Amino acid sequence: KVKLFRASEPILSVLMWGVNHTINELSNVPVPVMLMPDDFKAYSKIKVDNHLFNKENLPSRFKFKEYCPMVFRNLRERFGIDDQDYQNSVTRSAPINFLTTYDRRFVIKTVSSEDVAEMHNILKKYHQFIVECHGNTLLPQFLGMYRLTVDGVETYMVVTRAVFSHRLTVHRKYDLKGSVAREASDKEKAKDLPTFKDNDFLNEGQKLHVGEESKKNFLEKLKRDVEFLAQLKIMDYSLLVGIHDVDRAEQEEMEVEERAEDGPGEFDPSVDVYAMKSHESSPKKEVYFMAIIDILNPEQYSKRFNEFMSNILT
Amino acid sequence: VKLFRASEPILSVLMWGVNHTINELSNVPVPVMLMPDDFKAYSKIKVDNHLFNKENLPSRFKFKEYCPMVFRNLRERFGIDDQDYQNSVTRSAPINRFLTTYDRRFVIKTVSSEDVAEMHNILKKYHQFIVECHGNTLLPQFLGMYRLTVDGVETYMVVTRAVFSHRLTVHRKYDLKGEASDKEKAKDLPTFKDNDFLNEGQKLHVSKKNFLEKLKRDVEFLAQLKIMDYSLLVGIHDVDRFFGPGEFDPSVDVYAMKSHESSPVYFMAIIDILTPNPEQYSKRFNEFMSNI
Ligand SMILES: Nc1ncnc2c1ncn2[C@@H]1O[C@H](COP(=O)(O)O)[C@@H](O)[C@H]1O
Ligand SMILES: Nc1ncnc2c1ncn2[C@@H]1O[C@H](COP(=O)(O)O)[C@@H](O)[C@H]1O
Ligand SMILES: Nc1ncnc2c1ncn2[C@@H]1O[C@H](COP(=O)(O)O)[C@@H](O)[C@H]1O
Repeated sequence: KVKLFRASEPILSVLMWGVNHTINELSNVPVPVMLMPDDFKAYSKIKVDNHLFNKENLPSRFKFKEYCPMVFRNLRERFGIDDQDYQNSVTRSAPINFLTTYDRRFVIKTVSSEDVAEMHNILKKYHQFIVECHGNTLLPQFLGMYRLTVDGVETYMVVTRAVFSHRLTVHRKYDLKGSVAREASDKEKAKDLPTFKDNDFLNEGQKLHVGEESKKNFLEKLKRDVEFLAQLKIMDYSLLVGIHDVDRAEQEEMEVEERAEDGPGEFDPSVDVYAMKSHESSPKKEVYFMAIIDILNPEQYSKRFNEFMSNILT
Repeated sequence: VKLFRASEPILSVLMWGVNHTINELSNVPVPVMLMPDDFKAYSKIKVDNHLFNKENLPSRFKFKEYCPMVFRNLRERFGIDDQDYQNSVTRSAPINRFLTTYDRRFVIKTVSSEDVAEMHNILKKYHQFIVECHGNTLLPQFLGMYRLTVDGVETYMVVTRAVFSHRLTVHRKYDLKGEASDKEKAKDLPTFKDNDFLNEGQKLHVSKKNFLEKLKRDVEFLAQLKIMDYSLLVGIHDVDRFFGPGEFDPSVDVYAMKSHESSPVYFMAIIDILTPNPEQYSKRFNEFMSNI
């Protein structure tokens, strides 16, 4: 029951402390019929000074600001994330790393003041857009926005649902825009899990085999989402593409158990929300994770971007 | 769901405060011993809530808890569970500056800046003493001490275990020191004094052997601390005027004593000891008390 907020860096402990603290407060705050325009200009601020006390893991002094907390609670509900689960993923053990919760469910990115600014501008429209699509979207699902202060330095963070599966392993990833001229630098290509780009993707004849029912529901999301990004005049985002090779993982698992001594391709679509199985007619048995990232030629992109993503599938 | 709904925002800040600090403490490992820094420690939290959660709480306020490790240890030495303490302050607004939790278990006195300084002054020796008497004493049992800042105004408070039962009711008080005013002598709860008590030649029939042995070591300890002006709060519950009458849980009503057989319930403890002849006040109080 006892949380120590132990982390490799103080910032992280403060993060764990803040999510823990703010989620508990929300738990005493009745759940509103609807949201109100002020909820979109609201915030919580807490400043801690702990003298000669409770300093094993937390600094004596820090600040924690949560943006628009009523809105993000409701956003969580819409995306079917229970506050307690969220709270636990962040607090049970330090996030890892751009961070991930220890259980790989939530991404936590550090962002700009301008990003936080941009979140506010698009927030009323984004909330409404999440409602009229019932949370069915390739877009980032935003769960919280925070400003931490440690040693008088301010850090902004945005929490999202993870694109990749919290269990299944990604063996190959791309970041796609659709033009110009994009590839992975010999630097990247020589990393463990290179972020490949379009020309890399096109250049390798890469195709994803998902089957018609899935392809249609995916393309119908992509269409609505990217029109929304066009309306909001947003630009330069990407389609994160993760590929899981089922047989490869099973072998990797087997090699993992043998070493220790000295089911495959399955995922819960309620948790691994961006994941699609490969069509039974696929070369390899694969699992794909696809979503739009980095939303923080306007109507052009919409078309440029959309036509491309549409050609990845079969 | 805890709303911290209360008449005064200061009562809401208090409920929020006790709730927050008790939760925080539940993530703090209980140490093998208190350290000298624990007697110089505090928690401070400043809250600034724009357009949020303002139904019962102010939007801006401060809450400071003095020496939280020491007072949590004091709670344990007084056999009070943290979560019960939290529940008592927090489920419903403290009641009736002098307060009790809605369930009558704990008293909440506003005090002065100098009181808080006096408490810091005596705390180590007060702790050492509670350790030594194994919690058995008529002194006030200090459970927490706090400073609230609301509308830019600081308020200090000291939480104690109640003298009077939180169940059984009282029909007569006494404030013995070794008399009552007119406008007072009309109150529903008449706070009599030594003279009123002698006047009616009353003497609680009792135990008195141990009770007095206790009261003695207590007042000798107040003496060595050069403290004075404290009284003995005495309560009287009429039996005659589910649960039976005269029935109480000694582990909760810790000061309560049922009347002897040969006589025609008494609650008794020492109160108000943050006041500052000391050795002197001691015997006037002890010698006088040893009479009733
Ligand atoms: N309610 C708001 N509406 C629009 N922009 C905001 C709001 N709150 C903060 N920002 C912007 O977000 C960035 C960080 O804000 P601050 O929380 O004051 O550090 C700055 O660019 C602010 O102007
Ligand atoms: N929501 C997400 N889930 C998983 N990986 C991400 C997510 N967002 C970004 N990334 C990856 O993390 C890094 C951050 O992107 P960038 O904005 O280019 O620094 C890149 O390597 C991305 O491939
Ligand atoms: N069932 C299998 N499927 C694919 N590759 C395998 C399999 N078993 C062994 N290998 C590969 O054979 C090499 C030796 O494997 P091991 O038998 O674990 O020494 C490794 O490269 C394994 O990945």
